[PDB]
Amino acid sequence: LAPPYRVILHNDNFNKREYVVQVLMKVIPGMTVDNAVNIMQEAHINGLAVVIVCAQADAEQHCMQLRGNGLLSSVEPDG
Amino acid sequence: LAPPYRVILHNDNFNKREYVVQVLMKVIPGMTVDNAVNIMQEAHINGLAVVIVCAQADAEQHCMQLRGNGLLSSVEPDG
Repeated sequence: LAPPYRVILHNDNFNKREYVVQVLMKVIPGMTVDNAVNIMQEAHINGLAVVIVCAQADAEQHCMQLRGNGLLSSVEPDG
Repeated sequence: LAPPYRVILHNDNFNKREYVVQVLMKVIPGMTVDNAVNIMQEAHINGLAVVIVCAQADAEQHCMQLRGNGLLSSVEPDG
């Protein structure tokens, strides 16, 4: 199977913390409100936070819906 | 000032949640118990978590301090 990739969430200064959480659970399979608030907290604290690690194609897709809902997210290889 | 590097905390199946939190508080400058539990939570759920973003030399130091206290840690460039 395919290499693992990291979906990165970078701080954004436009959408507010609650919507961020809304998006995370909206697009990410298995995403809880508990996990999403941590991600927001950690991305806001460090500038970036790991959203999920998944096969590359699945990662690219979830990164797409994130960007399309207005959040700034990057993909990088899990290494 | 210096280019940013990431100190990464990886999940492992040996350390206890509370121990992970104590180590983070011990070695990482400025670390709150609130931030530490978040980092531990995020590595546990996602497989890895960003501990701190700092200069390369400092990132290496903290990664080594983590490893010496029994945790799985890597350093990488913030990009």
